[PDB]
Amino acid sequence: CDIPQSTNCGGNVYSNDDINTAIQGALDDVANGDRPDNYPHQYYDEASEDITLCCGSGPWSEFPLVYNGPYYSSRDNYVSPGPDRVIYQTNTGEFCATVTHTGAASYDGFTQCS
Ligand SMILES: Nc1ncnc2c1ncn2[C@@H]1O[C@H](CO)[C@@H](OP(=O)(O)O)[C@H]1O
Ligand SMILES: [Ca+2]
Ligand SMILES: [Ca+2]
Ligand SMILES: [Cl-]
Repeated sequence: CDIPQSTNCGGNVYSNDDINTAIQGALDDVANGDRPDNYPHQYYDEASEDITLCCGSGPWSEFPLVYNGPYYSSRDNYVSPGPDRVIYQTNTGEFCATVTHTGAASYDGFTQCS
């Protein structure tokens, strides 16, 4: 669905530019450091997290939502991912939601940003 003007992720407020930049960076695949699991990562629905997506069907992916993005990595060089994410439909890039680890119900959980 439409990228929102803003979102409040556990206190961090991001713009539509920040959200678009994250998905564009994910699709460009700018995270290439030697984490064995570089971003983007798969996103799965976990009903207990109470997260609603606005895109259609999966598969879904998630990528760090950061200021002055995109988040990126290379050998020996990492932006900090922080707690905040964009979720998008893997096949298309279509925006699904913003989520965060901040304030989540359980360890490693996500909760929906505003
Ligand atoms: N619904 C979900 N909730 C939390 N983590 C999820 C998820 N779907 C996929 N993940 C994955 O689990 C990691 C957290 O332990 C996430 O990594 P990141 O925390 O975003 O670095 C996803 O890889
Ligand atoms: Ca990558
Ligand atoms: Ca859900
Ligand atoms: Cl990475």
